[PDB]
Amino acid sequence: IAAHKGVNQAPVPLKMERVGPHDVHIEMTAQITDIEIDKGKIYKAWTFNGQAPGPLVVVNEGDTIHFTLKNMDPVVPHSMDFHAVHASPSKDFIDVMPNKSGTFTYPANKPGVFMYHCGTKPVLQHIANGMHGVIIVKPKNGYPTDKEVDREYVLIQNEWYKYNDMNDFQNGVPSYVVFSSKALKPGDPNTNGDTFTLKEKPLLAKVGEKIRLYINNVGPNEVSSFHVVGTVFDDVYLDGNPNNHLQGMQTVMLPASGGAVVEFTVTRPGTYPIVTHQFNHAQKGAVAMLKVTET
Amino acid sequence: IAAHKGVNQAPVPLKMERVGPHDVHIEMTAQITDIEIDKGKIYKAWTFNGQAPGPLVVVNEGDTIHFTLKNMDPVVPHSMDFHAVHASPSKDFIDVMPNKSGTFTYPANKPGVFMYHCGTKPVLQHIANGMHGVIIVKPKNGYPTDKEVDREYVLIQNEWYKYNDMNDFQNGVPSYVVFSSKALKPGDPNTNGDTFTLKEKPLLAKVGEKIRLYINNVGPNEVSSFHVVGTVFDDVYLDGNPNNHLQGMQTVMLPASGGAVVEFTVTRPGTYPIVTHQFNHAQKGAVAMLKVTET
Amino acid sequence: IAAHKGVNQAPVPLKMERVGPHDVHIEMTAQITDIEIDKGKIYKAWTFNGQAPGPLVVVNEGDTIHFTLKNMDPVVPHSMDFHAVHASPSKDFIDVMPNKSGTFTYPANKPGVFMYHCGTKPVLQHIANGMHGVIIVKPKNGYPTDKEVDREYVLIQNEWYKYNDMNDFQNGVPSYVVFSSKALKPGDPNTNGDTFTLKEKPLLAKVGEKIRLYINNVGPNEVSSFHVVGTVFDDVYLDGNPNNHLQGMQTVMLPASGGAVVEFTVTRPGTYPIVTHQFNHAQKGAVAMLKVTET
Ligand SMILES: [Cu+2]
Ligand SMILES: [Cu+2]
Ligand SMILES: [Cu+2]
Ligand SMILES: [Cu+2]
Ligand SMILES: [Cu+2]
Ligand SMILES: [Cu+2]
Ligand SMILES: [Cu+2]
Ligand SMILES: [Cu+2]
Ligand SMILES: [Cu+2]
Ligand SMILES: [Cu+2]
Ligand SMILES: [Cu+2]
Ligand SMILES: [Cu+2]
Ligand SMILES: [Cu+2]
Ligand SMILES: [Cu+2]
Ligand SMILES: [Cu+2]
Ligand SMILES: [Cu+2]
Ligand SMILES: [Cu+2]
Ligand SMILES: [Cu+2]
Ligand SMILES: [Cu+2]
Ligand SMILES: [Cu+2]
Ligand SMILES: [Cu+2]
Repeated sequence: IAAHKGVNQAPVPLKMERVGPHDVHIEMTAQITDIEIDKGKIYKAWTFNGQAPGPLVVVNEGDTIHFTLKNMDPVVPHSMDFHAVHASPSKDFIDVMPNKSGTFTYPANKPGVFMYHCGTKPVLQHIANGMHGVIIVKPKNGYPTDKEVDREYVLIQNEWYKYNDMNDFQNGVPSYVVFSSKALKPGDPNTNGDTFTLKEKPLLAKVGEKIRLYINNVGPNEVSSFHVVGTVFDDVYLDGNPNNHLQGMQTVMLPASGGAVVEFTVTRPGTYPIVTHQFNHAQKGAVAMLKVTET
Repeated sequence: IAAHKGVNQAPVPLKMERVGPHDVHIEMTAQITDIEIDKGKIYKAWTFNGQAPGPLVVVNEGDTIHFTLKNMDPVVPHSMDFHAVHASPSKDFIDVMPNKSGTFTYPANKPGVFMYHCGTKPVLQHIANGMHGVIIVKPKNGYPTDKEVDREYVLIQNEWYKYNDMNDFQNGVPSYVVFSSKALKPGDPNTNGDTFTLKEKPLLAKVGEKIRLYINNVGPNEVSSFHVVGTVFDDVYLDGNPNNHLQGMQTVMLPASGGAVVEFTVTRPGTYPIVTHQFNHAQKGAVAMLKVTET
Repeated sequence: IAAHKGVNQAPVPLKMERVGPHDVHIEMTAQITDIEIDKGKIYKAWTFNGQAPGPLVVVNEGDTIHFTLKNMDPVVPHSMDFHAVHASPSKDFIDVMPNKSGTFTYPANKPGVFMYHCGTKPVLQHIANGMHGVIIVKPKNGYPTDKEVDREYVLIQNEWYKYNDMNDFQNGVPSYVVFSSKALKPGDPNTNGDTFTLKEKPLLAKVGEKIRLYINNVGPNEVSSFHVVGTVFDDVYLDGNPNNHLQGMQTVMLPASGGAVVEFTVTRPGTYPIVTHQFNHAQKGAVAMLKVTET
């Protein structure tokens, strides 16, 4: 796209504020930003806020979201679809033109770990170019295992293809498959989908802790066979809904856009890989690390 | 196949009648019929009754099915495998030769949303050429959420490949991935697996309704990441068995041949896309529409 | 690999002995062994004990495993990762050099049907070349349906690619997809992952029996849509954990490394195919047979 040549829009922070007991404002941008997806490989991603996946959003069950999208793309329209919400797609997930803003309002009344993404046709193109993310909706009454959890992180799986190549997006294998982590609390890492960051700078934990991961596989195209090496999931909540409670799973099947909350114990010091167990995808990048120490 | 050149057998209605409190007769054909799978693209499908997927069958839990297949194919044998039934494959799912009929009898004692398909070797060929469908077995005691449902439809996912090309069937990506709808009540649409019909003539609903979809992914080869844009599934019953009850799922993973009953609320007027969230497949056809109006 | 040319190490029996009420010794080899994966097609597999998948391991919930790997490979290091265990990957799943042995100790405190595999980088290579298997951990309190089961077998799904070809492992479709069976009791068959053995020498059962299968899809790369023709699963326990109990499933979705216990009734004499319902994979080998007779 001629109007994207040389464009690299600096990342913009997510803006969010609570405006009532059950109402929250969220302001995001659509922007074109160079991301290093593998060592030496730059992808001029289509993004929310200059991150791919986009920034984490966390709301409470029952919150209405008043969402604004500021489109900084010079030429392509963009939009937003939150899987958390009940909305009219053809009224509420509509396009925002270049250099314009749009505000849409909709309720999040289901707890869980939801995908969000651009909804502009062709949706495959917009998702594959980087316009995906996660929204977490925290359950009003928690999870039954909350009191057991010592530490928590967010992980997101996505794929990358040949740049802006619809034939490859539709017909080709992924070039890379990757994990990212998005911060829940100060000090947590906040990364983009690349093949290396979470190997070189592992997530951290302490021996004996029960870890919770909020996970989502945004695709665009693959399913995920999510596994943590050296442990078994004690508890799994499919899509993050507390009712969908499995126990003692080695591996969690996630559809494309599929989420879960998973909990596991790390019993011994060491480095614990986190993979999709579709090992072609692991080989193409989808291995993160969790470094477990005595402190 | 030389004996299929120029052959286009007009669709024949499904014949079904109840013959006792727990016994039903079903009569289907195997036939060769031209279907427009994408605009301008004709596939000379191998079909049941001139539809691909085939006609919907609905029986009650505990019904014995007395099934007749009339093979109108001039040269290829065909057969029938209902996933609903307990049967001897090597006695009851056997071939019916060209211009012959065969009758087989077997019980449907499990509720759910089951695939049916031709079982003639090579099964991949027969399924990929169009010989798939769904049988619904209604549970004796219903679903716990029945009283909440306002409207219901059947949707089926399938893929199409290069015509009668076993190399492509085994080794290639799908050319198209598609939804169809099959009628449960008079006035419901009844369509074939194509890339366009359910976009141009959306399924219809009213604002505020709870919708039930009976769904099955017949493959042959892909899994499905089933999602309705702008809502969350309130309730999911895997394979349509009332015991396999999930809640608040954004997306339902369906294996090949996998079914479900899913229920969701449409809260606002508008058009709601229905997708597999493996967006390469969505781009290749697998997007249906649900138009929601005030009336 | 020059040092594998002409190498064909005869299979070595698994060695296992109980050494306390809650402690077991297991001794396995890593070895290079020619396996006929399809008629006329030899793969010089990387194996545990000269089988691919490797030998079955069965322990009780709460057993600590004291595992020794004897590496008979002349040049490549190997390792062992049991998905059943809680362990430090970077201390306990480490490499054993050529012509050396290593012993690692770790507890199996979760019931189920777990993958095991070599964990040596690149893990894709080691798994794809044949270094996979299953460990079953029997639940302390059984499954609620135990008293109903008449007969049981183990089945494992794996794929085979072009020989030792990392490009194909990462980017290519499988050449073959296959089932194997591993013995639980004397007289049970014990086979390797090939396209033919379980078709020519079917698993055996009697009319009217309830059959339990312990199943795992080891991949490396594909998910599995597990189905038995002519029946419906009465009960399914995901990953073999008794809590993850589904009923009346036609088809069980297994992620890569995913397991289950499945139970079904064979009501009529005959031969019942067992498939992954991703029929491209079935066509490439993944069809086993269960021959059901009056005796
Ligand atoms: Cu309030
Ligand atoms: Cu507001
Ligand atoms: Cu966009
Ligand atoms: Cu979506
Ligand atoms: Cu792929
Ligand atoms: Cu703790
Ligand atoms: Cu664990
Ligand atoms: Cu009766
Ligand atoms: Cu009759
Ligand atoms: Cu046929
Ligand atoms: Cu089938
Ligand atoms: Cu495909
Ligand atoms: Cu209503
Ligand atoms: Cu909803
Ligand atoms: Cu004891
Ligand atoms: Cu010992
Ligand atoms: Cu190895
Ligand atoms: Cu593993
Ligand atoms: Cu494949
Ligand atoms: Cu019995
Ligand atoms: Cu059955």
